[PDB]
Amino acid sequence: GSNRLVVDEAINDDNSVVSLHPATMEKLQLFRGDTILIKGKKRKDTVCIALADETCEEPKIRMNKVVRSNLRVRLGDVISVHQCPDVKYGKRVHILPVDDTVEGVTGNLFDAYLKPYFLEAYRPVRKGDLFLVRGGMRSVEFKVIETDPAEYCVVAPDTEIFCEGEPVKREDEERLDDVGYDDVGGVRKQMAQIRELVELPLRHPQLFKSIGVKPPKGILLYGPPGSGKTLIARAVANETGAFFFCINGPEIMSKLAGESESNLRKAFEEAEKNAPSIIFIDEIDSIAPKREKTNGEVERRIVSQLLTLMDGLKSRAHVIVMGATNRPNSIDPALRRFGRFDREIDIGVPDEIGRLEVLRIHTKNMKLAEDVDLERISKDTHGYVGADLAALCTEAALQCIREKMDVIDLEDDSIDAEILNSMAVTNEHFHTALGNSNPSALRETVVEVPNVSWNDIGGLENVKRELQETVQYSPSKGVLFYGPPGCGKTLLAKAIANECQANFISVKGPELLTMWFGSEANVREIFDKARQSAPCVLFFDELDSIATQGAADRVLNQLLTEMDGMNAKKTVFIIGATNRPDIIDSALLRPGRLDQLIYIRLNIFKAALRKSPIAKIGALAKGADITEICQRACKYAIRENIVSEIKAAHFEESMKYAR
Amino acid sequence: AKGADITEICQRACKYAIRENIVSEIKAAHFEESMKYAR
Ligand SMILES: Nc1ncnc2c1ncn2[C@@H]1O[C@H](COP(=O)(O)OP(=O)(O)O)[C@@H](O)[C@H]1O
Ligand SMILES: Nc1ncnc2c1ncn2[C@@H]1O[C@H](COP(=O)(O)OP(=O)(O)O)[C@@H](O)[C@H]1O
Ligand SMILES: Nc1ncnc2c1ncn2[C@@H]1O[C@H](COP(=O)(O)OP(=O)(O)O)[C@@H](O)[C@H]1O
Repeated sequence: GSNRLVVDEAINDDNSVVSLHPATMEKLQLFRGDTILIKGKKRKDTVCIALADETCEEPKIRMNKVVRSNLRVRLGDVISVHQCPDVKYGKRVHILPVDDTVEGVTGNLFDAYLKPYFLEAYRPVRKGDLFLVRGGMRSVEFKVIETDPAEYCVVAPDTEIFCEGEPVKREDEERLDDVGYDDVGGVRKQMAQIRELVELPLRHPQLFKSIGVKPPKGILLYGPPGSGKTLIARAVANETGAFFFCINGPEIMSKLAGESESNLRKAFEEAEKNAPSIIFIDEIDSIAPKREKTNGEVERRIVSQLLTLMDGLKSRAHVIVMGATNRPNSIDPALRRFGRFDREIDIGVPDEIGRLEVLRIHTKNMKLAEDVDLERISKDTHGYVGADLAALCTEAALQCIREKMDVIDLEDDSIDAEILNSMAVTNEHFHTALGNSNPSALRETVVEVPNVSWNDIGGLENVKRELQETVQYSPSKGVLFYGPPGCGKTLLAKAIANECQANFISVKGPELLTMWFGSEANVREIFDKARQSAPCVLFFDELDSIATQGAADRVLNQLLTEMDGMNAKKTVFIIGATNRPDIIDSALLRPGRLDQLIYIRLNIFKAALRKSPIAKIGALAKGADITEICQRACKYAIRENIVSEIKAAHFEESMKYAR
Repeated sequence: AKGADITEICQRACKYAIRENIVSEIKAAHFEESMKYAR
């Protein structure tokens, strides 16, 4: 319980660095730079360099995906660490590449791939190990085949590497490029629960033989058709170590009740014959078409053979079924009940923070440039799902191919070489490919996190007591923000969640006037979209559409009933905005619907930005058009092309016509 | 006396929970600060 560490995820995806807690390293006589022997299971062991990282837990150790596969261990297992002082540098180490990775790529694995790996990098060696080198639009696994000083060699600039030879084979070594948790970004929190409910029925299939508890059995994934579904299940079963069969919807419908009734039974029989079963019902929208009263006799039996095959079967037999649909409202209601799909999982469009991680993952095999600032691209990529974030990663890597052809001609079948690596991908390959931009998820209810500073407010002493830490031993839950326009009513609730650390949903009046108003309308889709997100603030601007001048005066009443009931939720709040508080029906003001009213001294301080092309105030006070005078001041950019930034003589020309 | 907002003044009195983290429960000097803006 003191040396027994639990393997965890790696902050840095390095095959040699494993991070640990320093107070635990203070117990086991270790500091940075020293090497440690780590043996996990099946008598296998490797050896790596430690580091003092206080981020990890005390009884937990950080291990990388390739470090995990070398010990024949997987995440959630206990490993033992031993001090390794008896180690010395090595003379010769023979490195052969792996068969399943040298696909057409040729040249010299040492000059292109292996040199940058070990250049000034001091790394330990095993006699029988495998490892991955990400470079040149791909990744070629290598194998250590010999070790000169016993089995614990250490590479250094003083080392002779005879990489000459044949592509060695692999032996029960799962592809180190297979899907993993380090390959799924933008849904870290979404992976928390899915990894808290499949962690036991798959990794610990012991208690579930002798416990009367009914374990989770029916998982229902949903989200965007663009991305975020197949990998959520692929990165789990391929990483947790579970048998993975993914039944595709379109194939089943391609029969005449032949492989429609068989593959449904057979794959349900096949997955159960193995102990860890993960069944991915891809395109369940095509199989289950909600309550389709007008259809053919095959959909009335392909869904009729599915429910009976999961309530009778899939009962403590260590089988976790996983559905996948574009919308959780186009499949039969009898799918989500008890035992079958009682679990549901939201896959939302990645926020600005989540877009950056997935950008990193896919942009790893490439060699980029320092002018490339993927952070700036990670901001202006709303409406972009993991597919489109990978779709431009192709058009960004492929634009570098034609733009740098030139001398290379008469391409051989295996012409790739060191030219493939070091292929610097300029930022223009992004911009020109992003010039033909094409997003997908634009009409969606976006879940994200506000990244705006509270300094740019200049308010009127907003009482801090309009907040709570969910620690009490009833509280008001309805507030509205009215007053003049521009004073801050739109950006007001944005900076509140900056300190509260909660998701937000910006909704407008005519947004609820969606043609898809025919109870679980978008109105209720938006309500329940923020129900899973806990806590979540529902901001509503343009609420002036409450009055008159079909379902004209409807949707309001529709909005009314849904507001109540949320008072028991406690961890959810509703805020609105308006400018003409007269034509609004006073219904919302009623207790429960809303329970507070906030207006909007003198002109307050306001924090600007863009302080680089700036040039050096409160007297002008003698917001409304705060940004309007700012952008026009930047628009007054002197074009004396044939130094100057901002100036005063340009302000006086702006207030001549403003209002 | 010299309902309308019966619970409103009650929860705000509990919301006036002194956070002197670095005993006190309900008090009068916190009521007078509540009726300054009520309606
Ligand atoms: N959340 C994510 N994180 C990282 N990559 C993703 C994510 N979602 C999608 N991708 C990438 O997009 C590609 C296609 O998306 P996919 O998962 O097939 O869509 P879906 O599962 O919704 O049909 C995948 O190959 C994957 O690499
Ligand atoms: N302290 C501030 N208060 C209000 N608005 C500000 C402030 N500082 C900058 N602004 C700018 O003024 C604009 C006012 O919000 P806006 O989007 O115009 O919505 P509305 O006019 O409906 O309130 C913001 O977009 C913001 O860029
Ligand atoms: N004697 C009382 N008479 C009325 N309301 C009371 C009384 N004691 C406490 N209250 C509180 O005042 C609130 C008044 O009811 P409310 O839910 O506001 O509906 P409405 O305002 O439409 O009558 C109740 O929710 C209750 O918590």
